[PDB]
Amino acid sequence: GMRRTHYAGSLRETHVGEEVVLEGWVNRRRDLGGLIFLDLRDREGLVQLVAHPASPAYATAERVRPEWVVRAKGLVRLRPEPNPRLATGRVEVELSALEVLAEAKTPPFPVDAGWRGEEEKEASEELRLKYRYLDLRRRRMQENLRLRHRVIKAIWDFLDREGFVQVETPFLTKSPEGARDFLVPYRHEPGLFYALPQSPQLFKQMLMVAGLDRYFQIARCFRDEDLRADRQPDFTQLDLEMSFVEVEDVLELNERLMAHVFREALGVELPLPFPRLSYEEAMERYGSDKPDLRFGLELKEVGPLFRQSGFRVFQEAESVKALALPKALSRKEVAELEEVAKRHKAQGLAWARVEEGGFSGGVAKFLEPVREALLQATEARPGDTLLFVAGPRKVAATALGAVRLRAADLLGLKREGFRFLWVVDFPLLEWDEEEEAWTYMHHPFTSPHPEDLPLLEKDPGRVRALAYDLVLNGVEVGGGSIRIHDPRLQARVFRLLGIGEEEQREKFGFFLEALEYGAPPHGGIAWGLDRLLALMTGSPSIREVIAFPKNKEGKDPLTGAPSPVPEEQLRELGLMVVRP
Amino acid sequence: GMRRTHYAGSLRETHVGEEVVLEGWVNRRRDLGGLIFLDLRDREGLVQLVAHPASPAYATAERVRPEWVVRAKGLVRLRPEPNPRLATGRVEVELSALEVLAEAKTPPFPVDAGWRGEEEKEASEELRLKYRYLDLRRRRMQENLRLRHRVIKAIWDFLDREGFVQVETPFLTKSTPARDFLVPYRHEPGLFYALPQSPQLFKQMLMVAGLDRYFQIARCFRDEDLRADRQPDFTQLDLEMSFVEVEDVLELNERLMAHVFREALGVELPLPFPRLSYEEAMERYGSDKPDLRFGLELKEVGPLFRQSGFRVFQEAESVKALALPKALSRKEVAELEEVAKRHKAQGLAWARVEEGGFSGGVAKFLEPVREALLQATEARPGDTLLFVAGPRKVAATALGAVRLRAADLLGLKREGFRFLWVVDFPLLEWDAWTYMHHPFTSPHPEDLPLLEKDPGRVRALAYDLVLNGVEVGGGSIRIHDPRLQARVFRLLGIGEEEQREKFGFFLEALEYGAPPHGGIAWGLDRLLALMTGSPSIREVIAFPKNKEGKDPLTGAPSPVPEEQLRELGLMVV
Ligand SMILES: Nc1cc(CO)cc2ncn([C@@H]3O[C@H](COS(=O)(=O)NC(=O)[C@@H](N)CC(=O)O)[C@@H](O)[C@H]3O)c12
Ligand SMILES: Nc1cc(CO)cc2ncn([C@@H]3O[C@H](COS(=O)(=O)NC(=O)[C@@H](N)CC(=O)O)[C@@H](O)[C@H]3O)c12
Repeated sequence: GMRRTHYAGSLRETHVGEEVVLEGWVNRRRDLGGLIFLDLRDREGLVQLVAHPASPAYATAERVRPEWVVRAKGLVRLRPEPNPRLATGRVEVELSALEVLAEAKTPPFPVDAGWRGEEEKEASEELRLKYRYLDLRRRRMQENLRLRHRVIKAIWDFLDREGFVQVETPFLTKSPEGARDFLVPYRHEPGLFYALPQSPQLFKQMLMVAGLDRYFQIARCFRDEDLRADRQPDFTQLDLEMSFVEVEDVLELNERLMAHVFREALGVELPLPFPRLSYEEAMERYGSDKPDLRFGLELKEVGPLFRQSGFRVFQEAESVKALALPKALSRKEVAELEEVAKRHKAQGLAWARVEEGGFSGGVAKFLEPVREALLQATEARPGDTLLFVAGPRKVAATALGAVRLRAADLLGLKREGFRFLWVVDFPLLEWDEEEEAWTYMHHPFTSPHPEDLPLLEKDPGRVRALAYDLVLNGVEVGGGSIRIHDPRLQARVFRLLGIGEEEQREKFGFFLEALEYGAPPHGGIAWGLDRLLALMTGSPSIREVIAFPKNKEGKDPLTGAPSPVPEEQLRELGLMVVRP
Repeated sequence: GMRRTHYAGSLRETHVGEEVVLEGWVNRRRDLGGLIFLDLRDREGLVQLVAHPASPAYATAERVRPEWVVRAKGLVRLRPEPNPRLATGRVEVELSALEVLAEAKTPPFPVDAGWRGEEEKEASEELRLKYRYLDLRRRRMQENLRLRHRVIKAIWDFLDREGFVQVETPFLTKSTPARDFLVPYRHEPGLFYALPQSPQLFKQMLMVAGLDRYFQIARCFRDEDLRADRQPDFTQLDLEMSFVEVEDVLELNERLMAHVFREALGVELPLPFPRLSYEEAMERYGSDKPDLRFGLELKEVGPLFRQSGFRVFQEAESVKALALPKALSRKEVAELEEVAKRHKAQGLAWARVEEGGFSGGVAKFLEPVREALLQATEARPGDTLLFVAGPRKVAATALGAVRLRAADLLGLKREGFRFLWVVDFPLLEWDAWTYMHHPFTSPHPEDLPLLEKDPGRVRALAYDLVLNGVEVGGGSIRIHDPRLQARVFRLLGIGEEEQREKFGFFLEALEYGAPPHGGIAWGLDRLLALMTGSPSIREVIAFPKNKEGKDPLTGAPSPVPEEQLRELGLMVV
């Protein structure tokens, strides 16, 4: 069997008197009074080795330096003075033998602090990525990756128990998730390309057409996007699909799945069911289709109060949203929120102060005429600051919702735990204020609400969709919808999305024919697995929960990718670089 | 909650008297004696629905057609006579309601027979692939895909219990000089990612990172000849371990495989697996992937003919002998001889075995050494002796292929699953010298001094897992000493510029303390095809490419608009 008898970091007082064999890295060396103290590291933690001058292991111990790999044998004994910061802190290993398995030169950054329970100084991420195999020696990085393992294993356990069949779908396929495709040239016939999948969407629907009933996959998705916050050229999804389901069925199974993951992987109980809010209700109360429920400060609509007002900018406005903050902001803080507000298309930010009887500051003059009804609607108290955005309903909500989020940081609010919610009843379409056009909120295979089918021709903008987003602490972690299983309706919805018979046959012909052979009702969802794991670990970037990620430009400094290729290899594909 | 109360195919006698709601596809319709019989299908199997003339669903049941999607409601009843070919064979559902959820065109091929337990006529695979979503309705295809699920889940359960960490590795990586599938980098035309040939370097770096043991259901991409039932991308079970010897890797993979077969197939694999050195396998079977489902081992008999007048035997480097337990026809022998010649042999000698002597071909030259030849081959009266004389590797390889062909001719029973390890492969082979698998494969430590003196005799710490004459897995212990790795490169004539070009980043990683480590990769698609008795891995892949590497279902690979390609800064030559 293995020479190793225990993991180094797993030794305890119960092992005293036992002879052990250990293998690991030298976390640090310290010589004192002729003794050589070596902190031996493996994935379970640190344990102290002691090399005594009279021991055969001493000569070898004198050569050892940090990050050397060694095999150690000796007796477990109590330390005269225990180190309470270590799980092995009460014991040490009196060495009888020591062998060097590998030498190592000094690393470009330290990996030893985390294993001692000490704080780790910040290191250049570009350098960490260049030496990612060393960065992954740190305790925090291994904790993240082992959490990722526990999460995926819990997903397998739960969904296998629920009858879901894991199916692996192709990576070399044809060119719809609303992004740019990554292409793979077909060598035997230039001009032909595969496309890496933006998602397994159409394959998992065809698996429902095939009668598998319910499917899941830890699928890798590839999307070539530009301006994206914390973008990676590829990412991981928990993808799943179900047949003969309504919206409620997909939601019910997912929250039960999420509760199982958090319980088994984090030991956290998630109260069930998750809170549910419609798209309209979420925008009105929070000005965001991904509300952050870790605090209050809800938005109140104050439009019907200004229909008799001399303030033309309020009285004419479609919407005036107000927010009461429990603090008297400085003009700098107000100006900070005003800049945030203006960045979201608002006409401006109004401000004031709530005082014992009247109002003071900002637009306080215009606040004085109204009060009995207004104070009841906002519950504002002396010492508060009132902020207002007036405008179109969607603008007014979205601008003051971003102000709401920014103000939570300025005020230093304690935002704790994990607050999930479902956002449901999305409109089938979203108005592009920029391009003055209709665009879909979820992919074009989403089912419109069946009660609204006649509105497809009459009034497109009123059509609801059977779509849903899963939100965690103000972040979209998942999204899905009930699909269209009737071929007539799917073409209808394509013609409505500016797609004629030509683009349909070329881009989706195979799938539309599949719907003609008896497709069942079905729907599903996809999680952003990297995103969810980043939130579960309090990481600021998904790069902290991916083993070998790219940097912000989509480059790999460790391997040198992307890189050029020989002219010969490029001619073989029948392609050349366009000369500028 | 859900509308359906049960899976259609899950109903048994225990459900009699219950009112059920079922949803599925119309497998078949029969009108008999005024009753309308509908076979309702879902993934769990068929159940018989019965519409009676008095039932509100009578008219509906009459107009439905095969593959229509329907929701049925009714009372579970015993059949008057059970149909034991259905798991639901004892019961039926008296229809009170029938609702059409989707009509369906006539499929281009049938998908109903297998669900009744009937043989299915072979259909054009191109047609099956073009309508794969219909092909996957067949029972056989759903059983394959669900076995694949149970196998992967069993791998997760076992390796998680043994302390392995699943780690996902990049799909967009560095192109290096097999041919790489490339991915253009939009922001700088002329730069490309590559899809990974394997996770090798990444999993070795995870050992350098101290994770100790890793695994991954990894996808590999290799743009090479697709003949021999190859796909552009395929699935490996890939794992790596630290502080291990060859023994440790084999032992864990044996127990893992036994667990997979037990949980996924209900089959018990005796442990430990047999082991043969590469040399023993070639000597006894003429192949580095022996098929242990039958005997017929090869025997070296060259040293019996050193004083024999028969030139071709006497002067041959090696004479391999094979005893078939049947007297062959003059035709069969010529088929085996043609097989031998097809494998570089000079020919195939033969002779029939009698009670007191020989008779057939070289029988005359065998009588002088009769006693020794029978103790060596254990041949008996009625057998047929076959011989190939020539170079050791040629004679073994040729008669080993004859051995396999003879198994078919004799109609031998080849049943079950026979695993074995092939170990102690040579580290190098002639061309100057070259490696036999990967330049990171560790030499056998007790052969290290031979690395420069006699390279051809250096054993490697490599191993192949073979199932019924098919390689299903392979791996090795890796080099963790950069000084030894440089020593191997010097022996191979691989200069520094070439090392940095191919392995620079990983060679530098060895300088930071790499532990002893090793691993293996299974050909998961190949294994599943063998576990299901399928002739091609296409049968165990949901949406595979055809034999030519193209996807008839979607039409990929297909052209793109010139503006989609212009945006990447590339143009067709
Ligand atoms: N996390 C993450 C990172 C990056 C790096 O640049 C890009 C991402 N692009 C997406 N995600 C995450 O995947 C989730 C689902 O993807 S989806 O496009 O919304 N919907 C679909 O794909 C539908 N086919 C699902 C269905 O309808 O069943 C999002 O909620 C994000 O958490 C990304
Ligand atoms: N099944 C299968 C199908 C196809 C369709 O085109 C192509 C294949 N190419 C390979 N395989 C299967 O993968 C196994 C391991 O792959 S390897 O190249 O030998 N070694 C390695 O890749 C090392 N990284 C492993 C290590 O040393 O740890 C083989 O034993 C085959 O069963 C293929």
